[PDB]
Amino acid sequence: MKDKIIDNAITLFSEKGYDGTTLDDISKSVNIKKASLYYHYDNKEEIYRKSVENCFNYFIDFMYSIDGLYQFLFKFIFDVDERYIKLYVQLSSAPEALNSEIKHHLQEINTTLHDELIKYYDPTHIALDKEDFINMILMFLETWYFRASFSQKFGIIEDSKNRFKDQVYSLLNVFLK
Amino acid sequence: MKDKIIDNAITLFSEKGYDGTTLDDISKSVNIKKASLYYHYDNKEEIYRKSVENCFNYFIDFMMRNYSIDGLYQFLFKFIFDVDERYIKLYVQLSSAPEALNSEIKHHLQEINTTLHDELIKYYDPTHIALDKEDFINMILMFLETWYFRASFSQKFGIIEDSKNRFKDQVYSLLNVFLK
Repeated sequence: MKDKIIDNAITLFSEKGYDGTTLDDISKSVNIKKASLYYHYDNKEEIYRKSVENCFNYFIDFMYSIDGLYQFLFKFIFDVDERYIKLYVQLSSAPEALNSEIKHHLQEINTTLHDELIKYYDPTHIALDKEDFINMILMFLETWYFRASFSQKFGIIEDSKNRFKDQVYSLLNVFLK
Repeated sequence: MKDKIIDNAITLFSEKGYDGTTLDDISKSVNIKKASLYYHYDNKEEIYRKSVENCFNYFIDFMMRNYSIDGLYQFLFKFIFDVDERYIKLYVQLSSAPEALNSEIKHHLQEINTTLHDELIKYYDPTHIALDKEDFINMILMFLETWYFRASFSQKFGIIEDSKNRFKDQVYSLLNVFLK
């Protein structure tokens, strides 16, 4: 039941935001009463803390030729669930008591990603210097986190997965030989 | 009074979200009784709608009031440094807005993307930029979208990696690569 609660809370928090999600919403999703969720399992802030922990573990788990770099980006676009991306973007509204623990998780994610990108950086195949390459890729990822947070909700074609992939691949074709 | 109420509601909705903000919070922010909000609005949903419309107007005004290559560096610098954080935060939270606003928000999002695209592309000059026009505009639009993400995180967590100056320096370094 605990796993089912966290799985459904991630869906709900991503759709409505922390402030817009109630214990009644979460409890109804797993067929229990709102007071039973609170007393048998956890208050809302702790369910959110556990959902965010599951989110960071999902992104850590998820994570060196040029073809390999294209595939890393393809998987990020097509294999990463938008509810986890949306939950991640929404961290900027997290309850204040969780600020420090979330900041630590963000710093770890950022370091891990940087270290992976350094493994792909090869100036014999990339016409950017190291920092510009790393920064460009990080901007592609952050752009997708932004677009995916809007994509499903509004279905605007400009925010779609294949349009993003094709814009990114066009730019990579220019800088990666 | 309406300008005051909306300015204050944007601050509250950006910080607490739609459901997290109450009419009492809004009325208290401008020093009036809750009942007095009804001289101008019918409910919280309408105040949020007006707040979102104000938000879109703010971004269009900003983009249109802020075409040489150095003018492009300046545009980007001003977007990063001068766009009000509360508006970026309200904007990113539009994907979790009340269902009744879905079509209105969708259409405004489409209009802002078209406006930015059409405005920023005026800075394209093939004698100076090595990228073609399409790749140039797509990359510039991604710098703007990346800032919505970074600004929200920098404000909340203070991660140096997300700061105004750091981002501006990374953007300038990429613009330099794009120039011949």
